[PDB]
Amino acid sequence: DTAVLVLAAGPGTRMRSDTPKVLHTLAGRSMLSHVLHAIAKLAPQRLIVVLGHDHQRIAPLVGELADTLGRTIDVALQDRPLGTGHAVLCGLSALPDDYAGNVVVTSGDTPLLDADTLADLIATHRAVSAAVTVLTTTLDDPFGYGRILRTQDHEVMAIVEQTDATPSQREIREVNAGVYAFDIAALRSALSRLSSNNAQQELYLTDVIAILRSDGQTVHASHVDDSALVAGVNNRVQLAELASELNRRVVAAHQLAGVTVVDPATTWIDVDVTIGRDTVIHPGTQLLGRTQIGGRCVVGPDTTLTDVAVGDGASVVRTHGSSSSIGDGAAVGPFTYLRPGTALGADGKLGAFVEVKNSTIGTGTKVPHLTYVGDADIGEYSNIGASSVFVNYDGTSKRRTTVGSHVRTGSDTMFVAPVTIGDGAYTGAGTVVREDVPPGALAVSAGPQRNIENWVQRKRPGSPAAQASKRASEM
Amino acid sequence: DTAVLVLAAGPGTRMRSDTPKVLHTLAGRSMLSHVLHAIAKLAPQRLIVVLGHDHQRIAPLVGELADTLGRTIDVALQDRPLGTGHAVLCGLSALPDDYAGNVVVTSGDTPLLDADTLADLIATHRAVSAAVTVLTTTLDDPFGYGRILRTQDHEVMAIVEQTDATPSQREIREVNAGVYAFDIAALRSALSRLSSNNAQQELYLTDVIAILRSDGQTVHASHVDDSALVAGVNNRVQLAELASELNRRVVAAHQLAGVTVVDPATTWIDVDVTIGRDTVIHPGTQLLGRTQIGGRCVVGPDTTLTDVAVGDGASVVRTHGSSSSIGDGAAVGPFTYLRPGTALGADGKLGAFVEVKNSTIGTGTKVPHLTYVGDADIGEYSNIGASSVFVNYDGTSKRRTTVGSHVRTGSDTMFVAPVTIGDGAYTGAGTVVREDVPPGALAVSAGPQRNIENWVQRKRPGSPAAQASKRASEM
Amino acid sequence: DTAVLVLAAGPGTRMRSDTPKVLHTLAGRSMLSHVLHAIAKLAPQRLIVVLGHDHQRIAPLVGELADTLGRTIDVALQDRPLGTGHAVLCGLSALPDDYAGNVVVTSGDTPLLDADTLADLIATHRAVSAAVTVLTTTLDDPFGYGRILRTQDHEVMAIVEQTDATPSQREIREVNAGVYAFDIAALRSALSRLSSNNAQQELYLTDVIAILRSDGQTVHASHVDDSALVAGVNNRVQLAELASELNRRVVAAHQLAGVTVVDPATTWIDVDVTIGRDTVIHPGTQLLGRTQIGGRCVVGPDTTLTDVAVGDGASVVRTHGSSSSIGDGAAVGPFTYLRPGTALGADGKLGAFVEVKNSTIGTGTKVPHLTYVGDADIGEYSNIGASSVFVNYDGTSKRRTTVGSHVRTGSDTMFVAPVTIGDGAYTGAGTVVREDVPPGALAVSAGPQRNIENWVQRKRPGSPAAQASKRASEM
Ligand SMILES: CC(=O)N[C@H]1[C@@H](OP(=O)(O)OP(=O)(O)OC[C@H]2O[C@@H](n3ccc(=O)[nH]c3=O)[C@H](O)[C@@H]2O)O[C@H](CO)[C@@H](O)[C@@H]1O
Ligand SMILES: CC(=O)N[C@H]1[C@@H](OP(=O)(O)OP(=O)(O)OC[C@H]2O[C@@H](n3ccc(=O)[nH]c3=O)[C@H](O)[C@@H]2O)O[C@H](CO)[C@@H](O)[C@@H]1O
Ligand SMILES: CC(=O)N[C@H]1[C@@H](OP(=O)(O)OP(=O)(O)OC[C@H]2O[C@@H](n3ccc(=O)[nH]c3=O)[C@H](O)[C@@H]2O)O[C@H](CO)[C@@H](O)[C@@H]1O
Ligand SMILES: [Co+2]
Ligand SMILES: [Co+2]
Ligand SMILES: [Co+2]
Ligand SMILES: [Co+2]
Ligand SMILES: [Mg+2]
Ligand SMILES: [Mg+2]
Ligand SMILES: [Mg+2]
Ligand SMILES: [Mg+2]
Repeated sequence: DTAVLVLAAGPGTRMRSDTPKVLHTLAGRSMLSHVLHAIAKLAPQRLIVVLGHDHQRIAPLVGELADTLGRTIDVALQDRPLGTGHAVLCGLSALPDDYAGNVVVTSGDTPLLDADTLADLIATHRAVSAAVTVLTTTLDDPFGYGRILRTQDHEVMAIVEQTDATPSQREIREVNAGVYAFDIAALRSALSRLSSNNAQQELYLTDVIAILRSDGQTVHASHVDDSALVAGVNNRVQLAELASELNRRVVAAHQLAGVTVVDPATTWIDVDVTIGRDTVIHPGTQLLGRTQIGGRCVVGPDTTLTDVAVGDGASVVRTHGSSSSIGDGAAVGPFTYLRPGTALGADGKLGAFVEVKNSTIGTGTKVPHLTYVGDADIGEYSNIGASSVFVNYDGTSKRRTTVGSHVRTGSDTMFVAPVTIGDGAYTGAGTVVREDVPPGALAVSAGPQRNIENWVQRKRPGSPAAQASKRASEM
Repeated sequence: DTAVLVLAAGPGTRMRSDTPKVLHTLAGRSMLSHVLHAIAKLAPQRLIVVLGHDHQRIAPLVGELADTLGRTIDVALQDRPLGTGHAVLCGLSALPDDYAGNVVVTSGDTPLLDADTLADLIATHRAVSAAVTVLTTTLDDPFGYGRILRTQDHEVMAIVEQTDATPSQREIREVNAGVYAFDIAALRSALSRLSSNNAQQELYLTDVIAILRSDGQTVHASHVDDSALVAGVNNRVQLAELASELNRRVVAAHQLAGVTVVDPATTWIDVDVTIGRDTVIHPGTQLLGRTQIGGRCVVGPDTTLTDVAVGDGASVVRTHGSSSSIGDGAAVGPFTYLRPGTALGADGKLGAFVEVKNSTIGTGTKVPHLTYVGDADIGEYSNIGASSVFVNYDGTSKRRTTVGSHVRTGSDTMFVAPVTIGDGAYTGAGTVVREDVPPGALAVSAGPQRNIENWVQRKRPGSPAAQASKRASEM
Repeated sequence: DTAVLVLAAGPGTRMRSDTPKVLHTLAGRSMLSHVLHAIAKLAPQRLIVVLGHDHQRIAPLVGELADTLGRTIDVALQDRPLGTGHAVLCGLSALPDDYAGNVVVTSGDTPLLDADTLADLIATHRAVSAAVTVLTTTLDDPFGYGRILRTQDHEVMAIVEQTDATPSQREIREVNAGVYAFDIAALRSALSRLSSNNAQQELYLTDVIAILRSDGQTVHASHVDDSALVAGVNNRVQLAELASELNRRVVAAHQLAGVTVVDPATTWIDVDVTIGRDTVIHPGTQLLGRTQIGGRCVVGPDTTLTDVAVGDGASVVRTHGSSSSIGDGAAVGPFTYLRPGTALGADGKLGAFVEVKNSTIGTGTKVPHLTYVGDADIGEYSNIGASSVFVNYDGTSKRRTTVGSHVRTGSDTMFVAPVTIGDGAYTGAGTVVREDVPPGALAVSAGPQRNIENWVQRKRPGSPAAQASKRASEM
C-alpha cells in the first residue's frame, strides 16, 4: 500500500516566469502532467499534489488530469514555501492520522521520471526494509543538486545542498534525485525534528537522511544509471536541455518502429504523435499535439503541424497547419497554411501560397496556387485556378460558398459568398462571381482586351521600352 | 590480385522497412552505392555483390552502378539468409574453383568505409602473411557489434556476437568492423567447418577467426582509430547517426575550401554538391543531388535545392527549388518555389510568393511578387507586375506564351496561353490578355472606376466605417 | 599602466577568403570588433592594432570602432607578415621609446576573449612579478596550437608550434592561448634575439618564452579553465565551432533571464539583441543585428529578423523581416516578408503571403492574405481584402498612396499610386482604383457577371466536366 506526494508548491523563481514553474511544457505536456501520468501508471492507493500560492491556477489542471487518468488526486495546500520538508508535512496532512502505507515523495520538476523507476524504488525499499530509500545518480555537472555524503564503507550518511556544501563537497558528482520512499512513522518522526538553520533558512526534506541515520534507522541509496530519468528542472536552461533529451528518445522510438527521421536534432515530436511505417520526416519539422501521420508519407522540411491527421502516402512539405485533416495520397505545400477546420480529401492538392480555413475540399480537387479558401465546401475532382479568393467576409459579415464536382474555375476568380457553383461549371479568368452558376455554365465578367498601338512611344518616350518597340519595328 | 565480396543479402528486419536496407540513403546515395563507389576506387580484379530475396529490386541498381563506375560487378545469389558465413560461401561461388587472389569481405551496411581503409587492410594482410586480417575499432557504445576476444598477450582469439556474449564480454569495447581480408584456401577451409549452434542459429562469418586460430593459422587484427569509417547500420537510429557524421565531414570539407557555413548542424550537403569560394550558407539549408553553387553567393536560411545550378554572386533565400538554373547575380526569395525546367538569367529576380515551372526568364527580368509563371518564355529586362498568372491550362489543355524584352506588365494581369507580348509592350493593371500584343502597344481590359457616394451610410448604417465617414465629413 | 597590442596583420590564408580574416563575423560582430570591445572595457592607457596588407580595408573599421567605444586606437603597420614576434615589434613602434607600462599582446582571431580574463592576466602578472605571463588552457583537440613544454617540477620552459613539435610533443594537450602580459624591457630584449630558423621560417612570438627562461627571468603560465574564452580561429571550421559556442552562451543568458528558447541549437541570437520576459522562441529562428523583442511574445518557428523592433504580446511566426517595427499585440505570419521601413501598429495583422515595404500601417489594421503593400500609409482599424496590390511603380516611376481609417477594401483591388482612399470607404472585389475615393464612398470597376448556359457541353464535349453537368441535370 503506497501514497505518492508530488511537491509542486515552491515559488519557481529561477524560471523568471509569470507562468507557474510546473506548468512549463516539453513535448506537448506540462512538467506536472508528465509527473502525474507517470505516477498514475504505477497506480498507488493515494496520490496527493502539494500546491502553494497560485494553487487556484494549478488545482483545476490537476482535477482535469484526475478525470483523464480515471482516479482521484488530492490537493494539499502549503501556504508559504518553507521548504521541501515542510511541503511533505503539508502533503501528509491529506492522509489519515493512522495511515500505514509507504510514502513516496517526488518533485513536480522531475518530468522524465517514469513508472518503472518508481516501481523499482518501491520494490527496493520493501526488500531492504529501509526507513528511507533515496534515488541517486551520478552527473558530470552536479551544480544545484544535493550531494550524496558516504562514510568510508560507502554508507549513506547525509545529503548536503549546493548552497550548504563546501567547495570540496561540491566536487561530489553523486547527487540526490529528490525521489524517495519512506516508512511513514519514521518520516513523521524525522520531519518533527527539522530545523531551518542552513544557508536557505528552509526546512529541507534532505535533512531527514542524516536524522534517520542518527536514530540508527536503515538508510538505502538506489543509484539510477540513466540520469535523465531523474534530472531536475529549476530554470529554462535545464528545461530546454531535458526537452531536447526527451525529444531524442521520442524520435528514436519512431525510428526503431520504422520511421525515417533524417535529422533527429531538428525534428520535434510531441509524446502523443503517431507516425506510420516508412514515413520520411525531413529536417526542421515539428509534429505537435495529437498529430497522426500515416504510412509512406513525406513530411517536411520546415513543416509545423499541430493536431493534424494525415493519411497514408501523403506529402506535406513546408506547411504550417493546425486542427486539419489531409487525405491519403494528397499533396500539400511547399508554403501552404492550413487553419483549423480544413479537410482535404484523398489525392487532393493544396499548393504554394495557398491558405485554407474552415473548408472541406473533396477527393482529387486541386487548389494549386496563390489562393485563399475560407468557409467553403468544394466537391470532387475540381480545379481552382491560380490567384483566386473565396470572399467570406463583406466588411461586417461572413458567409458559405459551395462549389460542385468536376468544376474548373479560371485564374483570378473572386467567389463573393454565399454562391453556389454547379457541377462541371467553368469560370473565365478574371471573373467576379456574385451569383449562382448552373451546372455546366461558363460564368464571366472581365471586359474585352483592347490593344492601344504605339502607346509606349507616346507616353514613355525615350524609355528602354520605347527604344525596344522601335528596335523590334525595324529588324 | 584481390576479389571483394559485398554481403547485401540479409533481410534487414531491424530497419522495419519495405525498402531493402542497402537501398536506404544518406547524403544523396544509397548505402550500397557508397560501398560500391569506395570499392571501385580501390579497383580490385573482381567485385561480387551477394544478394538475397528481392534481388530483383537491387540487381538492376548494381548494373547501373557498374556502368557508371566503368567495371563489371557480379551478383551472387543467396537464396535464404542463413548467415554471414553462408553469404560469403555464396559469394565465392562467383569465383573460379582455382581462384588464388586474396578475398576481401565487407557488408553493404558499412557505408562510410573508404578506399584508403581497404587499401591499408590489404597492405597489412600481405605484410604479416595473415590467413585472416580483421578490421576492428573501439567504441563507447559497442551494442550489437561482435566483440574482439584477446588472450593475455593480446593475441586475437575469437569474435563473439552481441547475442552470444556474456554480460561480462558485452563490456568489451573493441569491436569487429566486419571488414576482412583472407587467404582464400584458408577461408574455404574454415567456412566448411562452420556450424549454426549459436544464439541466432546462423552460420556466422565471425566464427572463422576462432576456427583459423585452431589451426594455428595467422590471425591479425588491424585497429581503425577513426571508428566512423567502419560503423555499421542495422536500424534507422544508426542510419541517421552516421548520416549526421558524414554530413559534418562534407560540410567541413567545404569550410576548409572556402565556404562559410554558419550552422553545420542544420546545413545538409549531398556528396556530389559543389560550392564556390566565399559563398555563405545560412541555417536550415539542404543542398541535394547535383546542386552546384558558384562563388560569393548567399544561400538560405531555410532553402532546399535539388539539382539546381546557381551562378556566382546570386542570392537564393527561403527558396524551395529543383532541376532549375539561377544565373550570376540573380536574386531568388524569400518564399519562392522553383519547379523543374526553371531557368532564370543573370541579374534576374524571382521574389516572394512567386512560383515558376518550365519557364525561361531572360537576363535582368524581374518577377517580384505573388505570381505564377508556367510554361512561358520571357525576354530580357522585363518586369512582370505583382499578382499575375501565366495561365497555361484551359481546363483540359496546356499551352506556351512568349513575352519580349523591356516589357512592363501591370499588376493582376492574366496571360491566357498561348499569347505573344511584343518587345517594350505594357499591360494595364487588371488586364486579361487573351490575344497578341504588338511591340510598344498598351493592352487593357479593366473597366473604369466609378465612385458611389455615401454608399457606406446607406448600406452599412451605424457600422464603424459609417461613423468614420460621418466623422471625416464634419472636422 | 598598460598598453594592449592586437595582432591582426597575418595573411589569414587558411580562411580561403577574399575577406580579411579578422573581418569574418559571429553573433553580429567581426572577430576584430569582438576583440576591441573586450579590450575597450578593460580600458588600457594605450590600444594598438597591428595591420598588414589590406590595412586600407581594415583601418577605417578600426577608427569607426574607436569613435563607438569613445577612445583612441592606434594602428601600427607590418609591411610583410614575418611572424607574430615581428608583428609585436611593429606594434611597439607605436609606443614612446621610453614606455614603461606593461605590454599585453593578443591576436585578432581569439574573439571570445573577455575583459575579466585580461584583467586576471594583468593582475597575475603584477602579483608574481613576471617578465612574461602566458595564458594557457587544456584541450581534447590541441591541433594547430603551440604546445606548453614544462620541466619535471612543472616549470614552463618553452612553447613549441604545431609545425615544429615532435609526434610525441604533439600529444601535449596544454596549449598556448597566444595572450600574454610582458615587462616591456624584457620583451624588447627577447624580440631582438628571435631568429626564424624553424619550420615556418617565421619570427615566432612564442620563442620569447624560452629566451626569457634562458636569461633566468620569471616566466609564469596562467591556466584558463574555460577554454572557449581563449580558443583561436584559423579556418572556417573553427570559426563556426566558436560561433556555435558563443551562441549557446547568448541563448543561455536569455533563458536565465526569463526567455523560453525551445531549441537553443537552432535559435541564433546576435549579441546586441534584447528579448523580454516570458517570450517564447520556436525552433529555426535567427534574431540578428539590433532586433528587440518585448515581453510575452511568440517568435518563430522559422523566423529571421534583422534590426526589427517587436512590442509586447506580439506573434511573429515564419516571418522574414528587416528594419521594421511590429506593435504591441500585433500578429505577423506565417509566411510574411517585411522589407525595410515597415511599421505595423499595435494589434495590427500582416498574414500569409503578404509582403510590406516602406509602409506605415495603423493600429488594429489587418492585411490578412496574398497582398503586397509598397510605399503606402494606411490608417487605423482598416481591412485590406485578400490578393490586393499597392502599385507604387508605373514602369518608370514610384509614388505614395494613403488609405484612411475604418476602410474595408475588397479582394483583388489594385491601388494605382498615388491615390487617396477616405475614411470608412469601401472598394468592390476586383476593383482597379486609379482615382481618389471619398470618405464613405464605394469604389467599383468590375463588370457584371454573365452566365453562359451549357457552354461546357458545347465547348468541352465528353470532358469529365460535361459528363458531370449532364449527370447533375438528370438526378
Ligand atoms: C532541500 C531539497 O529538497 N533539495 C533537493 C531539491 O533541490 P531543488 O533546489 O531543485 O528544490 P526545488 O526548489 O526545485 O524544490 C523541489 C520541489 O519541491 C517543491 N517545493 C519546494 C519548496 C517548498 O517550500 N514547497 C514545495 O512544494 C518545488 O515546487 C519543487 O517541485 O531537488 C533536487 C533534485 O531535483 C535535489 O538534488 C535536492 O537535494
Ligand atoms: C555474424 C556476423 O557477421 N556479425 C557481424 C555483423 O553483425 P550484424 O548484426 O550487423 O550483421 P548483419 O545482419 O547486418 O549482416 C552483415 C551483412 O551481411 C549481409 N547478410 C547477412 C546475413 C545473411 O544471411 N546474408 C547476408 O548477405 C547483410 O545484408 C549485411 O550487409 O556486422 C557487424 C559490423 O557491422 C560485426 O560487428 C558483427 O561481428
Ligand atoms: C608563433 C605563434 O605566435 N603561435 C601562436 C598563434 O598560432 P596561429 O597559428 O593561430 O597564429 P596566427 O597565424 O593565427 O597569428 C596570430 C595572430 O597574429 C597575427 N599575425 C600573424 C603573423 C604576422 O606576421 N603578423 C601578424 O600580425 C594574425 O593576424 C593573428 O591574429 O596563436 C595560437 C593561439 O590561437 C597559439 O597556440 C600559437 O602558439
Ligand atoms: Co528543483
Ligand atoms: Co549490420
Ligand atoms: Co483581378
Ligand atoms: Co590564429
Ligand atoms: Mg529556492
Ligand atoms: Mg539478423
Ligand atoms: Mg488578382
Ligand atoms: Mg600561417
